Amino acid sequence: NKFQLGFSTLSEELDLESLQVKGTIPKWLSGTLIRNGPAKFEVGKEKFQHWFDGLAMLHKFSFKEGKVSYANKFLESKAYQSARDTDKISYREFATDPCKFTDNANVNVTKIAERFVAMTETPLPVEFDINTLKTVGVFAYDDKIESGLTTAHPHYDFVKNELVNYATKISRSSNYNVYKIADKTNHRNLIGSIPVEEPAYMHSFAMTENYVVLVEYPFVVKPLDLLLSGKPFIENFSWKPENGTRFIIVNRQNGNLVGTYKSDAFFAFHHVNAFEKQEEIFVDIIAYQDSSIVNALYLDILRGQKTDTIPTSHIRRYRIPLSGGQVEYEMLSSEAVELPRINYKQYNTKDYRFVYGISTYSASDFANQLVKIDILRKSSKIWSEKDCYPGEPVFVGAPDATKEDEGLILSAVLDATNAKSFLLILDATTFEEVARAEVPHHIPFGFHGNYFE
Ligand SMILES: CC1=C(/C=C/C(C)=C/C=C/C(C)=C/C=C/C=O)C(C)(C)C[C@H](O)C1
Ligand SMILES: [Cl-]
Ligand SMILES: [Co+2]
Repeated sequence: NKFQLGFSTLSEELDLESLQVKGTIPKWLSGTLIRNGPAKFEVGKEKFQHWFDGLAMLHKFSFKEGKVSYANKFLESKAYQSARDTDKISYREFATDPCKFTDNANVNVTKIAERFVAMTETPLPVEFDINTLKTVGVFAYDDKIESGLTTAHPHYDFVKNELVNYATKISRSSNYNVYKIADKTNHRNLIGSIPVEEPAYMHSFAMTENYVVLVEYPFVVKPLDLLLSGKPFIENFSWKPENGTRFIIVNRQNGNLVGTYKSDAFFAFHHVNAFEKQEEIFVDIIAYQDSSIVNALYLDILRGQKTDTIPTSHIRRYRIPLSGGQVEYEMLSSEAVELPRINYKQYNTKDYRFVYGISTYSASDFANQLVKIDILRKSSKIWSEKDCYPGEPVFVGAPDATKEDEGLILSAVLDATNAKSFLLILDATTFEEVARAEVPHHIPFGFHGNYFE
């Protein structure tokens, strides 16, 4: 297992004004890339069981006139602080329990009320200073919306300047609570509540011009099992394919229920994009046949000699006829893909042509390719390098760009032979390297990051 290092702890935290750059970083890149992910997979003798359990570490790539600065710090969550100060796992994670939700916000980062927050799937984000990467603390919402489970995949409406997300109240009468947050406030407005007997694990959701679409995979929990069983969070979820998948369509301006539609069972972590066209909604999803991927992302499998056991996902375009009818899909590409990203700022909620992601096709290795899928031409461009494992491709559009793929792709890449990571900058159009910046250590395999101007 050459990539074993990507799932090993990084204890080193440093701050460097300049990384060694090769190539040239465009002058117009003047923002900051923040990467989030797990970077500590044990506390004393106690090991975290699952990739999703690792204690959050932020990585900062800040750009000035062709130079790039780097800093990394562990998020000083109560989860981290308690582990550091008692050498005991102290909060319940995705798949590990101690020997009252974790604030181990290891999944994604965004801005709420002009503040930088790290996010996981527990109710409250964790605020951090982008200058220092210091932790300010739990970011409280100012509202009466009940939640136990949420996403670290909020959507953002650039027209209305609203963050959009949902949170599940998990109780004997559970609710999916769809909400929005206006710029310069931490108050969430409830759009709508959908009552549900057995809440589904929905890592992300779709947003169109007029709608939120919750795609309810039949991977579901009995609320009382979560409240009372001895078992870590994710062990309480069951695959029930007889339920099918349910597309719940909510008007995200007035909370009206547009309708519910069923397809055959499938599972997904990541939506790609969705859009309305005539009397139809198209929903592009990185779909697995079932939920078995969840058990494949336990560390003993990820570190083991059986990684061809890890199920592949593919881009499915689901067509919802609002007129009425069963939801059918077609494949947009033959490539196995995860960690999808688009020209979000210009093409989220809109008809589009280009998806960036990591190849999980295993042509030559595990997760060793960046891929750019051309939906129109049904073709792909590939980036790879011997014994290198690239992270999520973050797209940044060029100034006054007239094309969907005019800009840069930023990917944190593990170099296994060098036992250190580099930031790869591709031109999004050619999908060829324009620069890289060396990091003095390995960046463990992370989840999501965002570029802030
Ligand atoms: C939400 C909830 C709980 C905690 C859930 C937790 C720790 C979820 C973590 C999700 C993560 C980190 C997912 C990451 C996905 C990345 O690709 C209790 C504390 C285990 C029980 C409570 O009733 C409900
Ligand atoms: Cl129950
Ligand atoms: Co995710």
